[PDB]
Amino acid sequence: ERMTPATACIHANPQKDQFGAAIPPIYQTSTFVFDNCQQGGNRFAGQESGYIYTRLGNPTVSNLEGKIAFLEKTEACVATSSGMGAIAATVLTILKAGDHLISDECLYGCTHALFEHALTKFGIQVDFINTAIPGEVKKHMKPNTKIVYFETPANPTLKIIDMERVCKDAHSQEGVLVIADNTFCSPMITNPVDFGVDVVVHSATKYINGHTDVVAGLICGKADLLQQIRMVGIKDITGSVISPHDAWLITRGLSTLNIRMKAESENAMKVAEYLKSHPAVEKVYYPGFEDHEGHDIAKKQMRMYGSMITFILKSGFEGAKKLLDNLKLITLAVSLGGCESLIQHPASMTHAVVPKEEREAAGITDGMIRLSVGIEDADELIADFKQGLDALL
Amino acid sequence: ERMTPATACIHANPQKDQFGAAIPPIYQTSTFVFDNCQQGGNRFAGQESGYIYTRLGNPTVSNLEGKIAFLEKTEACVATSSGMGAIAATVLTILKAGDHLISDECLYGCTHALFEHALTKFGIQVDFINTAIPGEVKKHMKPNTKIVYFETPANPTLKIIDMERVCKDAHSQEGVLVIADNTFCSPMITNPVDFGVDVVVHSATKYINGHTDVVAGLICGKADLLQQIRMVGIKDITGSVISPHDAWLITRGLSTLNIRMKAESENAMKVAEYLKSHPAVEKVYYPGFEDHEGHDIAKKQMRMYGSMITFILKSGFEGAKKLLDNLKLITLAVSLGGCESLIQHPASMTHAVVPKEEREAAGITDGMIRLSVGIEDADELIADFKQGLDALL
Amino acid sequence: ERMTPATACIHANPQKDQFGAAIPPIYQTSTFVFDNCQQGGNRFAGQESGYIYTRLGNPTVSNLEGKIAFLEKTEACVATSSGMGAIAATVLTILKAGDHLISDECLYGCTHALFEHALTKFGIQVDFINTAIPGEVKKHMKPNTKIVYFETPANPTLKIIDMERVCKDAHSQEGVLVIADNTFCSPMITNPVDFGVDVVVHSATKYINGHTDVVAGLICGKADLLQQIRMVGIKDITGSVISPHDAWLITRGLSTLNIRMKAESENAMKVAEYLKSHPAVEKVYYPGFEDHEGHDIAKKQMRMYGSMITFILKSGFEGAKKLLDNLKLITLAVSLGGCESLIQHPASMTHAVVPKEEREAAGITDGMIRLSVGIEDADELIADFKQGLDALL
Amino acid sequence: ERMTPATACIHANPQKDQFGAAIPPIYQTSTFVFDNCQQGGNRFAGQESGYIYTRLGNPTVSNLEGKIAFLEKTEACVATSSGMGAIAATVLTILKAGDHLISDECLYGCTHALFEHALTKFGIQVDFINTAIPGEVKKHMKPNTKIVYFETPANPTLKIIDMERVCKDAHSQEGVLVIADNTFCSPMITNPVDFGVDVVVHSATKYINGHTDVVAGLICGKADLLQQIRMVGIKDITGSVISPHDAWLITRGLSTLNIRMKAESENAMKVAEYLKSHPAVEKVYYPGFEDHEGHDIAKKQMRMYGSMITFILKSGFEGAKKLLDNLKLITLAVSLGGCESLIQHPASMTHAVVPKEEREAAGITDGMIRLSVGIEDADELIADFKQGLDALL
Repeated sequence: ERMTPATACIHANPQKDQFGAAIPPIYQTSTFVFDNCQQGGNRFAGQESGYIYTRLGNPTVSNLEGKIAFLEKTEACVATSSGMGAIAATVLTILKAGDHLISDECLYGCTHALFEHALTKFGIQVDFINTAIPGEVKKHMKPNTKIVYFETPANPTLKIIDMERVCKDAHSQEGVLVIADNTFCSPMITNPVDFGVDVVVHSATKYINGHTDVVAGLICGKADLLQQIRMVGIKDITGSVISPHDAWLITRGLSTLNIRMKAESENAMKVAEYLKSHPAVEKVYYPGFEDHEGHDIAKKQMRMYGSMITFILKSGFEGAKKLLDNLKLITLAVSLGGCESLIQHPASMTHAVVPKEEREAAGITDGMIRLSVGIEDADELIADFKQGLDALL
Repeated sequence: ERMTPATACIHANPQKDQFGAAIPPIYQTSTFVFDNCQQGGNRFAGQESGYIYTRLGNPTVSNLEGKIAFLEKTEACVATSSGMGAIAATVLTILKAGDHLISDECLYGCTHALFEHALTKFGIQVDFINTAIPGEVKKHMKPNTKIVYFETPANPTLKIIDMERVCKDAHSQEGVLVIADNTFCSPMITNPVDFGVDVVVHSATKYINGHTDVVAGLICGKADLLQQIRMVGIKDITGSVISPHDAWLITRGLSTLNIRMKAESENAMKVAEYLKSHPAVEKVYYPGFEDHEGHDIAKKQMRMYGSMITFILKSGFEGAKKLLDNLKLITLAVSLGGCESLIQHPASMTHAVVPKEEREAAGITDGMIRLSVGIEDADELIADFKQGLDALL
Repeated sequence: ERMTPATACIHANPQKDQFGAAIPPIYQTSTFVFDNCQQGGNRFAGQESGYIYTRLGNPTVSNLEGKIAFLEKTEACVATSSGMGAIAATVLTILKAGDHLISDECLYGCTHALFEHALTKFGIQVDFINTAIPGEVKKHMKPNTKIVYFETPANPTLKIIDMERVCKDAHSQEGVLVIADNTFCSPMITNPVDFGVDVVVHSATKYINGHTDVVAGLICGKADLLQQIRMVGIKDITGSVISPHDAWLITRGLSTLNIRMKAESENAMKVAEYLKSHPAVEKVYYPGFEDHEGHDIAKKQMRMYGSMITFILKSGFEGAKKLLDNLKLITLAVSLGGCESLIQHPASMTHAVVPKEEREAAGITDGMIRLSVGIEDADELIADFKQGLDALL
Repeated sequence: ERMTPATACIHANPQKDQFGAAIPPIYQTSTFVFDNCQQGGNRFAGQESGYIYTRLGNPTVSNLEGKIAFLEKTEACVATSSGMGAIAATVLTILKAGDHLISDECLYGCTHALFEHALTKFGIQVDFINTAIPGEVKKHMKPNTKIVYFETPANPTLKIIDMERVCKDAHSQEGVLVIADNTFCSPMITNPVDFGVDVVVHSATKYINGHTDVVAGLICGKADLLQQIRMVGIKDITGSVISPHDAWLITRGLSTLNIRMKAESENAMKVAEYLKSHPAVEKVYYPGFEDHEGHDIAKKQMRMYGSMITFILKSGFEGAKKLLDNLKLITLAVSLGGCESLIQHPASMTHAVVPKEEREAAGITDGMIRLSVGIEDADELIADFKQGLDALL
């Protein structure tokens, strides 16, 4: 049997340091010395291994990358200095003016604007559609279609998308790449390549680093395509070069990934169920609910049902502000996936950049509240919510 | 009188830390806690100051930014996670399919690829010209021209370009931006806005950090434009987000920037003079030489002549490899601007990515060597060249 | 009710950062600016709060300190740059030539040397006894006795020591301090002040940081005593000043301390049971065994039974080397308490500094192996032991 | 010729990393993996090279150490987590109850209390005398004398001590070790072993790191004595283990040591001379003054006259507070040796811990002001002083 995920977030891609450091050292160096001119020109030509310069590759960054590639069961991984840089380095390597991209319409807010406003201006065409309806991706393909893109569960309604059926329709013509943002599951919950996906991206900012102190992105997929994302999309187009220091912080955060993912998913099931029972609460979205739309597809794709919860209060937006301003243990902030529980209001904060219409066409409402459950004691978490929620009743 | 450069690289844009920390702390945090929901919505809407999320701004990175904006005399500065990222976020926010771009043909290798290959698949038109020749700029101006771009001295030949002349030609038409990559000078030798330039970019991986351990970029210019570059170039298109830990290190490196540039320049003039006298060397390009073409222009534009030297051996390619393989003190690696002296072979190494005819048209021959002098003892530096060179003869 | 341990390792001693940073910043500053001379003189005289100089206190190190003091229920905590430094600063502030010290003979190797060799050249008297035997403490008490010291479970045999009994004997005379090294439990399994202990020390290089990349110590106890240890032990005698960067990393590591200790313990009980059943093993010392001597005491004193296991092979010294040289998943190195499982041979490695008769009197034989279980998959851990062990037979 | 100091703060003790990192990586690891049991027991026995555990030694820390050892022309160097830890690890390895220590009476304030109050309590005898008078060390020796200790120039009056004459008297009986704290000169200004000293210590906090963000100490001297300071004074007594991260910050700061020392010494000569001419100023102490006491000995021992200045205003202590509170570029804080200029009042701040009598017996007055000149533009520095000083007249 393959190393388990639990063992592998600590031991996959073992490094060999010359002094036998238990924890591989930090390669904070912009540049690497050649033994001679012929070796440097050989590396430059892609004909000899070894390092050259940190925008092109770095040993600490490669350690993280081979550990992520193993956990995602992909041939290679390229690390970048933010989830947006991973998204952008991948699609601006693959696309040129005249190509076509299809995307799910419920996306993180900044992915939506990269697709809607920048790819648009570089002559690329995009469709935003609900990729969860059976058949919509095939109805929107054209000869020139190159990428189909989605996030599941989606940020932030937690909509579920049947990846395998999206793939089957996208690969029904040649030359189409399916890209899935797996930030909200992490590689402990889902491996998108299992279902036909070609490329898997992450905001490592969230669960993978898990400690709210690093911004970073990851690209996982085949070696030859990622070699072109490295030499074109990283080298030249985005310049999104992860600091070797932050890469070594994310390997450190990775090694408790499996224990954090289980504990956050167990705490989140308790909290979502508590919330769903409270009288001030109207509606709770959580992929583990049997009444969730796409539950059954979520169960086939997800090993655990995650730590994201989204819910709506019967007091709407003003109720939301009150709950939120009065919480004491839960933290008001954007981002998600850390050890501590965070909460925010997506229409005034993360999805504010997307025009209301476009929000609501996707299902983003003005009363939604988005919660990312940490590893605090579940009863204290429920109790912070009880006190905030009782105050609205 | 303005705070001098030598004081300002330590004291411009002073911080106010609540504990009075002498060295402002490292914000190695991905996100920021709102006091209440309103403040959150306000910050997102640009109505209230404060921090939100490290892809969008962070106090350690603002400190470095305001210190560089002061030193380049610009209203603002945006820091990035590589010099390519500063260039790309800059030109990808400005241009859109259909615009036109004029650049100096002699550029860093990687920028030339971005501009020849990337830009052009995005529907941008590009021409590479000699902006150092009177009239070439105005003759290539087109109605859709948006950027005129160049480096002086140029990488790797050290060509001098008359900034003031290029700017008056580019700005003879409305709506053009002149962008100068000021890496090789640093804000201590040149402030390109003094000459009419509108946007100044840097690879802060070179002299500004000065310690060869950080890869980062900087963008300097008007608040208006740089707010657009921060919300579009950085936030969505490149995702080139600097690590706060690396920003702090650059800030640190920045504080010796004045004494390192003077000491590097002093050393360089001695080493350049020594190379010039040596019978194995055909040519030495240095901006301080009296005969260096554009020496009066170099003199009006540079407070110091820099630590870059480029030279060509009479034995060409095979003599350059021999000399670079027997150097014992000067270090063989790409990059430049560190405390230690570095050297490389442009044609096979930093510019091997440029089709040979383009290198040749810009004067990059295969007998050419590029040297960045650091702060070792100038007599030990000359002695390394003496033994290596005498072994050639 | 008190904030639970599981919440408090993330939220006790909350910080107030001026920008609302989610993760309080790294004060990597040696010194602090006074607003005026008076405030400077006031701070130095203890009349005004604030910071002066990182040998004397730093906000990142106070944050870690107050979080540990909360978790051990002590009024204060002083962090140091190694577990030895916490022990030394502690006992060197208390004692003076002429005092007497009583310690458990089974100690970490290095503490035993400090106490047998260092203390005694300084004119301190020391006796090493079995504090686990009823009456030994009171029988060695002397009028000049100042400290009674011990570790439970002990390093490396896992002897349990009845804290409550040792404290009532030591405190039957006035003026004695009981000091417990709580490293092997961590504040999540045991709070030794609950039992009458007066001073709790840790090697935070072990479970509290939990990631094997930091060497640091902690001292926990009354404000009075620890103010003396900070101004004398730390400031003048040891100079064991923690790096703010390493403090911040420990804080970071601390936030998973609860889920790592539970997961380590769960794993350990399975691995200990497996070793116990194996025909090549003569004996397994684990605190959770029903037959483990002092299992009722271990049970009153520990919330979990820990991840330390010590075992003796029926083949002695030569069988221990063979097994430790063919282990593929468990890592051979000294130290313990990390996410990865570590193992070593006490007699030739952590305790080889102890004259052999003293090791032997404390039960350290040469067939003994010490194991610290981490958070890998328990079935892969047992399978490594199975192949290594079966190769012995 | 030996590598010059200028070249050697960058290139002495060159490291060989397996990937040819231009800047050796950071070994942030508590622990090192053995290839087998026999290798670990061999290292533990001092019979085989390689690493074991970071309290005992670490490759990044060793890089700094060999670079300091080369610049101080000593066989070895041991790095510690504060200057006090270096002082204390050296003298608590060498001394035992019954020994005798002679020290100069003008010392940093915390060295004075370690000698006066802690060594005293561990049965060691100490004499505080003025070691600058010809003959005083010999008059105070006894059979049991083991160490003679001093700082020159002294902190903070800048008193000069003729090291060679102190050595000649201390080595006039066998078994005596001369220890000189060379913090205020740095190895660019003085090598104390030139004059007969056996052991040289530093607060690396000051000039050597040079960037006010690291607390650390260094011990330089023979290999066999430093091997005992490592295995006893570091391992066991002080536990003063430098973080490998801060050691790599101090190597980074080291590489501009020679350019910073020259620039701070040139700026300090200008500033001291300016101060000496101002009408509100009464007395200025600067080793470069020809009327300094011990000038001629300072000239033989010091290559440059340093950046420390101490001066007294005719308005005494209240004048001091006013000047200081009104300075704008100079920073009010303790510590010294950074890139930025710092200033403080030694009797209410650094030497307040020493009883007035003892201060003044040494020459510390209540009007002294102690300044450590950075690398700002000298005219702006003089101008900040002019504006503060004119306000007193």
